[PDB]
Amino acid sequence: DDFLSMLHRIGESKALVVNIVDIFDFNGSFIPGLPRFAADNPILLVGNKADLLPRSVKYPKLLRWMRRMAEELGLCPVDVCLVSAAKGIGMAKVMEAINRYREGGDVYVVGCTNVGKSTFINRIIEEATGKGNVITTSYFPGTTLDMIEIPLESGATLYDTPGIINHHQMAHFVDARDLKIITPKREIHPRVYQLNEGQTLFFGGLARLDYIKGGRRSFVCYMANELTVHRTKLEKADSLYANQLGELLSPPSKRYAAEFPPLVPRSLSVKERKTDIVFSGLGWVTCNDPGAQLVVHAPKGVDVFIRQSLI
Ligand SMILES: Nc1nc2c(ncn2[C@@H]2O[C@H](COP(=O)(O)OP(=O)(O)O)[C@@H](O)[C@H]2O)c(=O)[nH]1
Repeated sequence: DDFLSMLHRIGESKALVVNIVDIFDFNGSFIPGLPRFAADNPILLVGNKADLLPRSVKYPKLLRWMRRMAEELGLCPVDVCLVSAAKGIGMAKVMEAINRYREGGDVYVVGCTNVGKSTFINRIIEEATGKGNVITTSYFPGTTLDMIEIPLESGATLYDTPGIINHHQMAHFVDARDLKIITPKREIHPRVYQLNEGQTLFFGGLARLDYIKGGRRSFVCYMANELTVHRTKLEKADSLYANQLGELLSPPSKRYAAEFPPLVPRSLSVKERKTDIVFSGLGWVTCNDPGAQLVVHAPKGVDVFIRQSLI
């Protein structure tokens, strides 16, 4: 309930809210309680990890997709930015945007864990320090909640809010060791798979895609290249998953195959051309033709859905 008092207090201020989310796991970056408490606050939506994006991705598409993805969740951002907190790409633009939309007031940086908030905030801390400012760590009116105060010119202050607010993203179902693998080191390379009806693709042991009906088709997989992919006929998919989970089908490692949540199936009918079958926290597979009939599996809570291709 400390996060609530915090969310309520920043709501009173009417100050600019910088909400940073992971573009590969937007659903796992949503903060249900944000627009409920921040209706009057102008919010800047920042999509981190843009450096892992395949060069074939068109920014305007992603831009419009995330605004639309946010719009759908009661969250109506004043603007949207794409940055790579790790590579410093797009950081200059996001700073100009922050100075513009805050006008003269403060700014609160909000976001769930594993989104890149600390890396993003570290770049600001480094710049502010180079300008002679003093950065302070203290308590946001709650207690357990640590906050970082970063002085902006003339009285105003940028505040880093508890990076916490963990939720139900793919990252939380994987232990530290295998999370490294799910996490890409560099830009994502396409992997083309020509599938026939009655075939299945396992992405590690984390998610599954069944090609139910539709004729020979090319699926282009866009996920962490360390993530091993396995293909088998639909009719043996369940038997394989029961015996190879933790072994051939990993992550998850055999260690915590007694933690791994059941994969929940969902039916999907691809009616439009050039679409992305999005697997939250993992990436997506692109179907360049319509008609596809599929069944997708992923842990409960992690969203799998289709959108107009970003490619
Ligand atoms: N590829 C890439 N990785 C990033 C980026 N920003 C953060 N990360 C990763 O996110 C991890 C840190 O997350 P932090 O620990 O920054 O997340 P936070 O605790 O919610 O603030 C690091 O291990 C980075 O590898 C980015 O812009 N690009």
